[PDB]
Amino acid sequence: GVVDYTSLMALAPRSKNFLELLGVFSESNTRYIDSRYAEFEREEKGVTKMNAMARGGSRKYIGSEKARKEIIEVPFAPLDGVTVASEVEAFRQYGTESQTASVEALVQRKIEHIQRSHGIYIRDCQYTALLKDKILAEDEDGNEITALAKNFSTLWGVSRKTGAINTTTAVNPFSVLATKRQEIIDSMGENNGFTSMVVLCTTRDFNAIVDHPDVRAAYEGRDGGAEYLTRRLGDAVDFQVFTHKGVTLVEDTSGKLTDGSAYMFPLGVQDMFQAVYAPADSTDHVNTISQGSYLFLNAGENWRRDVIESEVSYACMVTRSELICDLTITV
Amino acid sequence: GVVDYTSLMALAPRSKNFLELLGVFSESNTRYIDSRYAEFEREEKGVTKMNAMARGGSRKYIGSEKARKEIIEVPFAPLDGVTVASEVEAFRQYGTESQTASVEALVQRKIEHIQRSHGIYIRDCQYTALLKDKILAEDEDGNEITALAKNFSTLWGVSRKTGAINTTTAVNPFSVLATKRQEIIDSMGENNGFTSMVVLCTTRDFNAIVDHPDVRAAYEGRDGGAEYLTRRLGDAVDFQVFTHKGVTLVEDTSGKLTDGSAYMFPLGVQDMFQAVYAPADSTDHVNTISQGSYLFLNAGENWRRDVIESEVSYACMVTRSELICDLTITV
Amino acid sequence: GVVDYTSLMALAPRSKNFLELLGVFSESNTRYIDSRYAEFEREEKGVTKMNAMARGGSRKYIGSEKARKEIIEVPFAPLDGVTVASEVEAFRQYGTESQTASVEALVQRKIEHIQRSHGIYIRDCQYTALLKDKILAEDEDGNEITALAKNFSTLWGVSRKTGAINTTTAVNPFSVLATKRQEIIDSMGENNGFTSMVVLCTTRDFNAIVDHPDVRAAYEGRDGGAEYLTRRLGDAVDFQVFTHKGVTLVEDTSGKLTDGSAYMFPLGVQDMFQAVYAPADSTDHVNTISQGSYLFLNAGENWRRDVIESEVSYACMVTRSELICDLTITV
Amino acid sequence: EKGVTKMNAMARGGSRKYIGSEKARKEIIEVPFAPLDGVTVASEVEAFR
Amino acid sequence: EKGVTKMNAMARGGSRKARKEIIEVPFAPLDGVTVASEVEAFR
Repeated sequence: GVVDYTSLMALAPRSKNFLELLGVFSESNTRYIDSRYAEFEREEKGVTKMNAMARGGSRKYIGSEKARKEIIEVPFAPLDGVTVASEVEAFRQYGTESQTASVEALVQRKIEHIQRSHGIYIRDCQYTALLKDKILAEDEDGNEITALAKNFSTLWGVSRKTGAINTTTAVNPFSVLATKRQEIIDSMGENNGFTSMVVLCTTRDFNAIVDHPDVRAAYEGRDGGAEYLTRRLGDAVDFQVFTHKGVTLVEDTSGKLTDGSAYMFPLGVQDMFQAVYAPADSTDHVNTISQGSYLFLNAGENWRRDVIESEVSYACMVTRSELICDLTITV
Repeated sequence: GVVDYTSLMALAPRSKNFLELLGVFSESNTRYIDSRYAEFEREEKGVTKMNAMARGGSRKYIGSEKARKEIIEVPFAPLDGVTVASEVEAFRQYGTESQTASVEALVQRKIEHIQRSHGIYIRDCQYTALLKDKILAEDEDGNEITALAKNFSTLWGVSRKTGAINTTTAVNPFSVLATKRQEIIDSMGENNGFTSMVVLCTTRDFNAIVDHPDVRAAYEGRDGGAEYLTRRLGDAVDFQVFTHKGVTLVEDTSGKLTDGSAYMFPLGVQDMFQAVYAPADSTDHVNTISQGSYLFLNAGENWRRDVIESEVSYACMVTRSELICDLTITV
Repeated sequence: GVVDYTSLMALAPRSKNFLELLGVFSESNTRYIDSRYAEFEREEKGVTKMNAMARGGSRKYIGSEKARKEIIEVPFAPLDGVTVASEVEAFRQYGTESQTASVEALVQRKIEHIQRSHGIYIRDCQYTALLKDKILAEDEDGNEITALAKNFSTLWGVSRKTGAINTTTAVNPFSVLATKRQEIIDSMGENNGFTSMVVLCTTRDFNAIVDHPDVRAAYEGRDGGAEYLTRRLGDAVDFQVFTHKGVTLVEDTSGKLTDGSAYMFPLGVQDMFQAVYAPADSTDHVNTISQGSYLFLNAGENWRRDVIESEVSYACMVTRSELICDLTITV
Repeated sequence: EKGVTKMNAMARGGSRKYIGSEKARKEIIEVPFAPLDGVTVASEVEAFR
Repeated sequence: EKGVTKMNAMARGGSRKARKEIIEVPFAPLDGVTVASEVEAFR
């Protein structure tokens, strides 16, 4: 005795995170797998490398295999903690025919509460993947599950870069930023086609870097001058941006970044950031196409109560971590 | 002989006061409870739902066991003062295959007036909760009902921090503000999800605290890209904002805040400012999900008149009162 | 697929504990509330809940006044003993209609066991309330739940009197009890209506104090018996009573008191000891008046057996906790 | 014994119902058998009355 | 690598996290073989 209410979860579509708005974990590089386990492929030169010159008449190259590919388990996080009292049994009292205003309001409030909660968990997963290079999997007590929190620059065999920006000293911060940009470019090689070079920093770090004597005049004159790629692509989100010496300073106002810690990384690199939604934990949605976030009304359980079961499986992957630099500002 | 016109009251949604625009109280932290009593949970040092959780057959935690909950009674406030004229009873004709333009105009004007009054009441409640650190329950003679005027600091066993700013001495006010900022940051613990650090004040306090010799030049040489406050909340509220040293002085232009007192709180902290909506006061509207503000047409109370009955039960809640600092400004 | 069998709980009502027999708790002050939360009013402001009236025709004035009150959540403790031998559902398959031979025996045993266990629980609650001033809330391992184990000396801001009597010493133990009788008398106020000055203690302490040189001349040299009001009223149990100098010693042989703990408190004071029952934990039994101790027959939840589920929600209350004078006896 | 029907505790409204049973002291003994069959009816109406 | 030990319980009351990894199984064909048209007796 369980009713599926996942289709109703589109009444309150999720907003876009800051990362999801920059395009880092966009809706393009996001899949809906059919199983608990997800295969993340690293693009390598040689597997589709036609090259060579063969010979007209025979010996056709059947290039395949020898591709780096690790399968991980998508962590499972339920938000089933709930107890509907009446709630129209979350059924909207036959939401098609007898949809009253009170029932619609209660349904919308519950759906928007379920969304804003999964979206926070998804944001935590994304920021953990970007800032700490691991899958977000922790116990209820708050201790990481080593059996599911696979590190990123260990699974592939890469290592991030480092940095140091003392804005109190006279050295230009953008000199160091450009040097690290060049070091990151040198580590791409084959395709090396990227939209922009962004530096994700906090408000304090942003204002400390910008207010440097070497950069002030430059910021005062332009301050972006409405001629930035991000400002022209979004044109609606309001955050500080600054393009100078090839690196685009971006201000993150969410509280997720510790002060004195910026993360350089390139935008537009293909399959550098991937994420996927695994299916539910039921025996009817197993081996079934994932729907993102799942909502179920449980009435066959204990006759005393009646619970609203909600769940989501979501894991992020950084398939090339050599291109991210962990800066350290000393404002 | 009463007709429920609560549904029609969404025709003219009330505007947002300064606290709603600033993000202190919004639709994200507002719950439509179904009883006279509201339960508020204090999650100290970070709140993050939707953890990883094992997949398939596993524990779907639908409730919390170890917590810190409090129960309060949400004050009631009706504003029935009205008299629907026999012409102002076009409500019975609205949306009934006879709704002309005049009927819609009249009903929307009435609803706009009622919502203006309700928004004034709600603004009073929110400002009382933010500044006075208590629930707004006051008798017709302006005397506080001690039964319903619960103080948050005593309700949680915490105490707001205090500080004194002397804008006539040689000490820099912003050094003191930075010390209070550091104290608040230390108090937040592992949350650190704060978007900004607002210091709400009045025109006199703002103009006297920034004209200090150590901050006069910085104010004079400021930029129009102060922060999200001047950007996001721009073109709607003409206020004065000046970010400096991490603390964002914002001056209030509603008169609800008195001179000589400033309140310094972090924006964006999750489950720090909460609001609830009780249901109506009627046996037909008991044990039901609240609809916010109610509008009833009482056409069976007298033979002479026909009164419009309007009512709302609402209360704000500050679950983290150790993160707000009360500042005394001596001009 | 359950069936409600709480009506049969009246076929064998529980016995009457020593405190219940003594009149400390009774069915007069025992409210069967409708919600999970119980409201207790300390009506210490004389007696003005009801009074005289006048002005026939129309002077009803139905609205009451407001006094000091506290809202607490009553603990919910089940005992799903299960292990129901088939025996046609162990009750002739609801064989309370054609209850010919075996129903009135197996059923009688089942309820005489269930209500015996519930009476043990309720006696524990009452003794914890009177001896320790707190609601009995415990975990499975025996760790107190602080959310529900609300003390009584802080919920009302009153302090119990304390004393110590050394039987070995030469001071008359009843002289000490004479003074602390007055201390409780003064705090009663102007609505003093106590029946007796109960000094309920243990057998060892009773024997030690009555064997004091000053006391034995009156205990042996009098103790008229069948003249003490408690002895005449009860006359159905084995307990020693000695009413000397107003003080009315009562030996408690129930084993709930640790030696050297005499708890002096007035008896018969109206609304000083209150008890509350709460409904079950079912959707059917929500917003329903408490029916005492519940009992259900769960069959379809499992296949290996059929389960009987008993659920009692109970909590005592000592409002005027300033009259109980805990004592310490050294022998 | 205290504990087998000890509802006590405080559980929690919504789940975790205590199914208290077992761990009860219980010994099974054999009931001694004593016959008083020593008798010999002569007529006695064959004790059939 | 954990404990699955059994323990005593009651007549009622229910009573009763493994790291597994997925790999690609290497493929190895030795299809080099020619039928002699007399070894076509595989019928």
